[PDB]
Amino acid sequence: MNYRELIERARRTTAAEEYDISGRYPSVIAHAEGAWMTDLSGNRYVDLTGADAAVILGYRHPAVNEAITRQIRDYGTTFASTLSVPRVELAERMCERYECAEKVVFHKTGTEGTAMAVRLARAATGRELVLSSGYHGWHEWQMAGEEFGYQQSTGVVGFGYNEKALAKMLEAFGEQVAGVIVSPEVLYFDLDHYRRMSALCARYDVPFMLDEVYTGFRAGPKGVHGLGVPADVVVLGKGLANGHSLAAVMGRRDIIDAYDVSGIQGTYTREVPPMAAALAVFEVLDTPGVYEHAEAMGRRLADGMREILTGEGIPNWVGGPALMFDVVLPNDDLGWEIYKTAHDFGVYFEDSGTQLVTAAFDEAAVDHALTAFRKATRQVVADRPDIAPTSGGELTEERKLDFAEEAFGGLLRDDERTNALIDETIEKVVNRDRSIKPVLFPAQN
Amino acid sequence: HMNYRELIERARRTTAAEEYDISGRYPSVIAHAEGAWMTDLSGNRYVDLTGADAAVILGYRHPAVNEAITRQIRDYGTTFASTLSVPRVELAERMCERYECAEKVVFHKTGTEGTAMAVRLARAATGRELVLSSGYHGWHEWQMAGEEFGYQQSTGVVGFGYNEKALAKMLEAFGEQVAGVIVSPEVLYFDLDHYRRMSALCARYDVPFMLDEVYTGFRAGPKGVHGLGVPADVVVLGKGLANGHSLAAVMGRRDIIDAYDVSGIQGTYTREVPPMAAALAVFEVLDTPGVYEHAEAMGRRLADGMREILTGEGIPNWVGGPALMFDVVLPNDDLGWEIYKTAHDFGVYFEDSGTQLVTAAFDEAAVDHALTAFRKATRQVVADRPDIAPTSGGELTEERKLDFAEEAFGGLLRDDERTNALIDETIEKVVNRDRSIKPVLFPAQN
Ligand SMILES: *Cc1c(COP(=O)(O)O)cnc(C)c1O
Ligand SMILES: *Cc1c(COP(=O)(O)O)cnc(C)c1O
Repeated sequence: MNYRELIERARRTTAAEEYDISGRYPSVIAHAEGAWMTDLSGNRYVDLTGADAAVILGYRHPAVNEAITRQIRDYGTTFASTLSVPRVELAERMCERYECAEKVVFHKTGTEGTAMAVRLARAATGRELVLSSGYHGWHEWQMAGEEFGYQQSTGVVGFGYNEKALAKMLEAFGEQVAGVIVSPEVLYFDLDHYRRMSALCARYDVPFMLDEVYTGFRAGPKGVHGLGVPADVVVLGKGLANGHSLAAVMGRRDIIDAYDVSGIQGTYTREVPPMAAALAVFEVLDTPGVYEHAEAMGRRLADGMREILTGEGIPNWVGGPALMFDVVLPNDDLGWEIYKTAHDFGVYFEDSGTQLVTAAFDEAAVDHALTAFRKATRQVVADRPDIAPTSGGELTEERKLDFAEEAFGGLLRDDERTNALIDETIEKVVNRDRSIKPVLFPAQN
Repeated sequence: HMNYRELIERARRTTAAEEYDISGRYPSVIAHAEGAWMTDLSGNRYVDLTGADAAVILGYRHPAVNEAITRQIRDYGTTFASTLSVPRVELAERMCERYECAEKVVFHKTGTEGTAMAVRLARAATGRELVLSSGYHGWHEWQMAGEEFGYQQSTGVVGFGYNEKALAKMLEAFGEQVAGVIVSPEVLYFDLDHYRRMSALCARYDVPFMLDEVYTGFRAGPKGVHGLGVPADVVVLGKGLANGHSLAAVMGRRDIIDAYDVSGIQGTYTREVPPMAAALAVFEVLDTPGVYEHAEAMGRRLADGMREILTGEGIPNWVGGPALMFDVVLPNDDLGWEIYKTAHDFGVYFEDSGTQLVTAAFDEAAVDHALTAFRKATRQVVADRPDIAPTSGGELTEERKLDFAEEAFGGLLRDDERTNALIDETIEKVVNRDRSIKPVLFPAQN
């Protein structure tokens, strides 16, 4: 089949039009290896999406593939017992590897992983409320928590990465807070921002939980936590089994040991092959030079993209960790147009602007993507001058602050609107009808 | 590592939930398995009658499934930058052809996420708030609370305990607010006509009827309860779907599935291709003539043998249900568990909740090995535990059967004052509530 034939069959039977077809490049991948993907007609592309961050080492990494296929073929996949030898070896490796990890439990998705983290924190502390910043998954309570404010029906207060807000919330009602769960954003904030968050939480005896489902292997080889941010729980997911479905919740012994009373479970949590894969992933990441080489390829790409944009006079900001750097542009139309055009030149750029190199990249792969980016940017600017300021200026502070709010719900201003939101939210929590709680297990009533 | 005591100690230190992972399970850990048989860390062999807690339908390391999934992983890849793939479309095409309610189908990793998707899609498609529920749907709080009769305003879920009188009165009183009805079929106490009547009541109120077949999908029949002729607007599948590999599916009416975009559902691993290749192979095996019927013959052989063993010892019992998911109901909730713990000594993993699960890989030798173990174990427990092992013959009491239904799956089967008060009280609670207080919904409805 070709692209058109497959999408018409897909529209009839499985595809969500925007999520699966129109929001994505007009190709469907047939096979992929290392940094390179091949579509249904044999066209080749360098992937800069990391399979939407699922992949960290590269496609069909042979050590991961060997580990998973050996488990599937020589032992089995999902057994009548929930414990397995690879589960215990993986748990031991992760507990040795991570300062916060005293025990670790597993699941299939990051959405379920962060749900487990919140469920365990509530079960361990017996407290109702959770303070949240960042995407944690597609459940309603997670999505609503990305917006600043309190939802009494879920017991979640979004605080928009705002440290003034977090401090005032903990002072006003910290005794009701089971946990603070934060997806680290490290373009607009530095590590000290999260160190201060963690310290604030400890001051109030409130578990601090890092949702590293995205950052776990791209902020560094041991995530933001490993760069020196203390935490009581860390959730991992994207990259953990290099594309195979696995997530992990690791943290303080008493929080993890709330598993029984919490009622968490799941048929496939015990699934063994992806645990063998993750063990292989850790071994690769801890091989001398491998992660450093990956970051060097990310820097080569970021530096090249920054200079192409600046050379076109396009106001831009390219920054963040080498394996998850953001390309911030003056408006939300220019990037998508450039990235759509670059698909014609053999690259899958990440259309949201966070580019994701993998460990399989070499200089040739990076330079192929840079050549495509230069030609695509040139074509878009020549064809659509209105799309792009080309005067050589810098991004306005207004654009940078607006982008933070739009992109991840970050409330970075100290203005009248933001402070009014803080006041409104604290008053709504403190003044609420305490007889009305979310449904919790175990009950807190 | 090497033996059971070593592994559980290492697990307690780093990963194990004490009850769920260790003390609530038999004292062995499986190292490898094939067909109907499992081998533990010390090389002891066991016939599995738990179906890997229902994850497995064909048997361990089934060759066609192994080949399909290994080929995808090794020769193509696992999770691509595109969410569409050739195996995804071929699997969806097969499922749409295979099932009457399937006009489109979308995938996820777990049945818990699958049923959450079904409710999310029904709400997004109808723009309505409330969901009526019966049965286990997963481990989220709204799912677990919905197993109890009653209404939780913070989740928008009303549990109705499989009760048709309750369902009809709820739809009459506030059905215009009901986005969907989601029911996990219980087919020991109820027949198919019970669920046909549910589905018919829902259709009269333009309320989507959704079968949660994460458990029943391949064990009530090769096409589940739905395929036995129970109309539905959505069916959720999961256990068995990829013969142990993690995959779930939500299939159903075009307009409900096409609410995906506005619903906000997503997930990194929904697109994962190897388990879809495995599911394609599972359907091919299940649809191979003779395979499912042989599985049902083995289930009947086991069920008949267990019934004869219990009756031969004078133990009142009820053995019934579909051949691939039959229940062994006893006069108390301790006897079965003690027998099954003892039978582990004799090389069988019985399902400790009493619902025994053969797989397509069973032969007469595997069944009869389980039966001999069950006979030895029953005789030993009868001899040692007269406190829980009555041998005077007879049948289970009606009170025991009614109590068991309520405790096992929240079924309100009694037509008494207490039950009808609960129905009226719950309906009054819904109808008279403060309508300004809604759960968090996406898309927003207030
Ligand atoms: C991707 C993501 C999740 C959700 O993980 P899924 O496997 O897609 O359900 C949760 N948190 C963060 C920070 C993520 O990036
Ligand atoms: C097991 C089960 C679920 C949940 O499936 P998981 O994959 O374990 O999350 C949902 N509904 C029913 C009827 C089930 O038996």
